[PDB]
Amino acid sequence: SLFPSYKLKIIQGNELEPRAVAALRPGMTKDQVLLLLGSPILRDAFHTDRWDYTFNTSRNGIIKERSNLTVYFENGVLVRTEGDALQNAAEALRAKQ
Amino acid sequence: VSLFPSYKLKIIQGNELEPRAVAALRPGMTKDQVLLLLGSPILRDAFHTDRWDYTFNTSRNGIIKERSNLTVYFENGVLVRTEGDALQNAAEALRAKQNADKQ
Amino acid sequence: VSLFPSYKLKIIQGNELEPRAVAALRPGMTKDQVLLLLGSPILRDAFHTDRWDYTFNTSRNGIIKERSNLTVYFENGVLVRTEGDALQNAAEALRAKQNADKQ
Amino acid sequence: SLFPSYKLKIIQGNELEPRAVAALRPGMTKDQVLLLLGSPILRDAFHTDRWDYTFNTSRNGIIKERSNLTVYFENGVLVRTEGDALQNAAEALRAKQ
Ligand SMILES: [Zn+2]
Ligand SMILES: [Zn+2]
Repeated sequence: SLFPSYKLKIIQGNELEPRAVAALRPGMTKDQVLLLLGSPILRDAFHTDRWDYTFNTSRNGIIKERSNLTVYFENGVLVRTEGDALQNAAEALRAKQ
Repeated sequence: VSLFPSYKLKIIQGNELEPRAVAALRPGMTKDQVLLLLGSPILRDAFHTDRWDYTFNTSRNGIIKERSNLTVYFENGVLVRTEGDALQNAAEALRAKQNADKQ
Repeated sequence: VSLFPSYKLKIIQGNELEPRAVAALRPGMTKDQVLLLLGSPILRDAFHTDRWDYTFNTSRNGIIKERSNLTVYFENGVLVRTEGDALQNAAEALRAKQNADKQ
Repeated sequence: SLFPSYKLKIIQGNELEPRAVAALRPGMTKDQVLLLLGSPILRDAFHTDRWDYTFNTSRNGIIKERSNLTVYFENGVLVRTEGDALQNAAEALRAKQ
């Protein structure tokens, strides 16, 4: 064969919950974000005030995108968020309407 | 740059524990090598992240019986360390398959 | 969430102009639909970018004869506008194929 | 067939030039970045001081990653850079050594 052939496994899990992501607001305590999103995987020193999440995004039975989310804290409350998951959840809810 | 005009790709979507794959991990493996062996973890950019985390399922009769976690660490682009109970659960499943060959 | 346990994927790597594909663009197409028709543009995250830019090549006898640019715009997740000389170059190639059928 | 089958085209072009990306330094004029990287595609008002680039990253004949680069300017000189391409070029040169 002139063209190669490979087998790739895409890990399933942590499907994006748009309502949970679109629920984050500045001023929420760390405990609030835990109740909304669950604990992140990393919990070292550098990630005490920076929590990383990664979600799977599926459409029509296919995993299409890994959507990342970062939550920043100061004095135990949420100060800002960034990542693809924010837009991913916003447009997912707007498409559901 | 030289590129294949086309290639074929079979995708598996799941998180079932693959004992033989986990048991084949070796120090010095590249990130490309680990990806083809264990699968693409739930990371936006695995190529440029030095720690990957997996959560595997062990199911029998269609029921998840236990969950196994695996963490792989990379330094200078090669594998150097592993953590998580997926390592021991994989070794126990391989040895259980051996004991069953001997009845 | 319901997922296919596995699916097959044939990948084409190139930037050759595909006249029929360009000529099949319609208003209202989703981003998933445009991706399967024209290809995945050189964008990190096309799903969440509202403008995509393509640069196509027209080659004959293995020599790039001209380059065609295409820009697609999305609003509310569907296609609404196109720019670039790939549109006219694709229409001219399709009509040239027709004229050749008539000798 | 129980499993679907799809055809996907991955667009070739704009291959990452690690030396060019690793050459960017604060204080370079816009003209310098043009000579190093060429012009970006977007050139509207919002992108007068923010230039976006995207590159293909290939290994062993396969396109593996689309690597993005953003260059920020103030008073016509480069102030900072961000994107995957920076790490992508750094580790590509370190692996070439
Ligand atoms: Zn990367
Ligand atoms: Zn996205």
